[PDB]
Amino acid sequence: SGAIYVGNYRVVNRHLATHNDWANLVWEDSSRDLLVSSTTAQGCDTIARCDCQTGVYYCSSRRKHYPVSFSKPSLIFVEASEYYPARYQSHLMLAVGHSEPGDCGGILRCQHGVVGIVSTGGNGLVGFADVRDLLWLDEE
Ligand SMILES: CNS(=O)(=O)c1cccc(C)c1F
Ligand SMILES: [Zn+2]
Repeated sequence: SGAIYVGNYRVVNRHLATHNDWANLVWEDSSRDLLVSSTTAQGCDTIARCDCQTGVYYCSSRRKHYPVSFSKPSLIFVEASEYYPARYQSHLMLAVGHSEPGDCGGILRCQHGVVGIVSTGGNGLVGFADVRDLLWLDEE
């Protein structure tokens, strides 16, 4: 579990969005595993605007933050998980590291701020759903 809280937006994995998220929907994309809902209180996070490929992610299934190198946002085919079939997922970055289903929503951060959230796992890789191209997250 986990979310990004930027301005009056809550960014979650689409597969973990709640009824309240869907009832207060701003934007969702299944191909990207992302959903954004509206918030009453303003949030503590800053979104990275950059092409970094080094950063740090939180792994709940280790209670640990790991430094990683990651691929740029890409169209990947993802093997079946507990929450999704084997399918192509867009705007996905891969790193070598530990990810189980409950790790989804962990933040990946670089020197410029939040890069994305854990979205895929397995075979010793961790995938992150990029959010850095979402420029409207920064206004309105
Ligand atoms: C098919 N590629 S993608 O994974 O959807 C993607 C990644 C990065 C930037 C863009 C605009 C994009 F289309
Ligand atoms: Zn950066």
